[PDB]
Amino acid sequence: SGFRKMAFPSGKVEGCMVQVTCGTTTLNGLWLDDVVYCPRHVICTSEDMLNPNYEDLLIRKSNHNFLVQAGNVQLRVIGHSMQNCVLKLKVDTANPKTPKYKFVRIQPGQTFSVLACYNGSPSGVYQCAMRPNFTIKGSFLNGSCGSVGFNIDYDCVSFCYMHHMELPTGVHAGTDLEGNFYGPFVDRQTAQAAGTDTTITVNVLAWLYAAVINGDRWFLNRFTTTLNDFNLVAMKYNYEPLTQDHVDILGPLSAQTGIAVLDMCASLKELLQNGMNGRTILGSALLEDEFTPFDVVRQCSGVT
Amino acid sequence: SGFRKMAFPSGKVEGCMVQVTCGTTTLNGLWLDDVVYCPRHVICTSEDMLNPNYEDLLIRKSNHNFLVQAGNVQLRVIGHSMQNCVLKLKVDTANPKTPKYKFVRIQPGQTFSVLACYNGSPSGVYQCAMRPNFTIKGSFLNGSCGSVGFNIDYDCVSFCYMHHMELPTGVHAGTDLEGNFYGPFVDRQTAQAAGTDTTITVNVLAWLYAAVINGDRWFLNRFTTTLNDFNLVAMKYNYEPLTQDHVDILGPLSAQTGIAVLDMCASLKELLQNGMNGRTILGSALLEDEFTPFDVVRQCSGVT
Ligand SMILES: *CC(=O)N1CCN(C(=O)c2ccc(C)cc2)CC1
Ligand SMILES: *CC(=O)N1CCN(C(=O)c2ccc(C)cc2)CC1
Repeated sequence: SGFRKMAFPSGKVEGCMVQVTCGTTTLNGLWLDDVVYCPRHVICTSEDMLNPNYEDLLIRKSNHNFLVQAGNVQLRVIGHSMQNCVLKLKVDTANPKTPKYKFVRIQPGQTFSVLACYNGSPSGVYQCAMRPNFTIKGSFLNGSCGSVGFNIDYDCVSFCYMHHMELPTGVHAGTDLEGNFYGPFVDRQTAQAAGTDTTITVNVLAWLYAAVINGDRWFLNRFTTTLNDFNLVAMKYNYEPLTQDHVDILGPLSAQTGIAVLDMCASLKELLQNGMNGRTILGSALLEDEFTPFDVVRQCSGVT
Repeated sequence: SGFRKMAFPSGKVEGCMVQVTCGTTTLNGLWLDDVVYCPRHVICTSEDMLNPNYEDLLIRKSNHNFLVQAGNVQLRVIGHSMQNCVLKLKVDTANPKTPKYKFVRIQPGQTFSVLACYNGSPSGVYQCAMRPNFTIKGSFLNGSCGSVGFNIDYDCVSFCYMHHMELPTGVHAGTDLEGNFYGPFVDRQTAQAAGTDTTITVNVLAWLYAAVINGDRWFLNRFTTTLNDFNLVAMKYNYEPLTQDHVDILGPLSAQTGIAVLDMCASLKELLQNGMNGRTILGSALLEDEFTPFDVVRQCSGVT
């Protein structure tokens, strides 16, 4: 019993983190096989960041200008290329600690663990969600860029995020491991405003299911609703619309608890309309939306 | 910028987790040097748990009855002893992945990371606090016992907790790594009620400082108070009394923000008296008390 914001064990990713220095900028790199992945803005002066031409900046850089350090041992860079907003540095040594891995581009609402790193060394791990506006709310200081987000399926690390940017609003933007930004963001120190940060409805429902499983039930009501009726209320409260796909994904939690998805929707509706009245659910006074249905099943079943 | 409930990177601890089986009970063990530490109730039948005499139960057990598996390789048990509520199994192989480590007994209010494990395999990591009533609010299923809590200071893992027990209220009880329970709890399936779960005042203040550092300031007021006046309000709201020791520990956060500790106390006082009025601080609608002053300095400075 008990339900916690739970990150993946980070060890597999800890074994991939390196320091990348180009001139005066030190960032984090991800070492998989004989390739080190890092944000391309490693090549920028602070001045460069205001309006960089990465292709032009990169011409002035050689293999030997990229200083790659894994623990306190230097890696020999034998190649470099730019793919979208990441650099791939080819090194002469396969990372011996390379886990089985994949690069995945996640959808808004999907959760992942971040291994926050500084100078190629892990400081902490926490759980995030890709917001519907393609920002994440992280904990990232200067030097944290190149820190990665990931999921694990038993033995296979799926890398989904690399940290590149803090917006003036102190929310975070980054790329998948092909160097494509989530959302409309660019690796330039220019005013970029985030869109509406809507609540991830399917994640709130999964977390209400988690609450019932863990004994928090005060919010279960006598009502049901329809997808259309629920969606009118969701719109009004800046909740993402719920689709039949979401209902299908919640099926297993519905089955385990015996609470029809649309009944839980009606409970969420009354909570939106009535508030919490000073009460808590799983130690929270607001509706949590950074647990996926899969996250709730995993934590409630004890997958390793 | 951004402030997250952050766990230590778990890799150093992942390398210490083993499976312990005695008869039909499988739990987790911690392998440090040539010793495996596990909850002594590994030797109990479900029947035994109602009123076990551990010394008497242990007489019926030999080295070869303790099945210790690290990954998919069996360890040879060459000795066993009971220390308080833990077993120490001597094995013929030093754990090659043994980190620098210490056993520490933490105080109420202190935070730590839990590596939740099942069958010696990591499922997740999350951040906890020893509650003032010596429970923790964890996420622990059957098979999770022997999972450990820890802090890291650069290279040295300080183990502070081993999981043993869920109370009928679905809160958690365990031991330090000498096998001494936190609080008055016993490893017996009997009614044990937790005391008052008071709010860790010094931790709420540290987190209000973290909020100011991260730009959340709406709650800063025009008022100050005294330790005595603040403490009258704390008592009324089931907050732990604040001592000069707590004020001293908050000194660095006071210095960085330029907000006198007693001014922040007056802000916390108005929040207690007035509530949040539907507003949030660092994405929370209640006052968070599972960040220590040290935790706030660490996360805000990016220690590795
Ligand atoms: C993403 C990241 O970690 N970066 C990029 C932004 N950044 C700076 O431009 C910067 C340069 C120098 C100093 C003192 C602070 C910030 C920090 C690194
Ligand atoms: C602490 C822990 O993980 N335990 C101890 C309590 N426990 C049981 O007694 C138990 C036995 C058998 C079954 C099916 C469930 C629970 C679980 C293990």
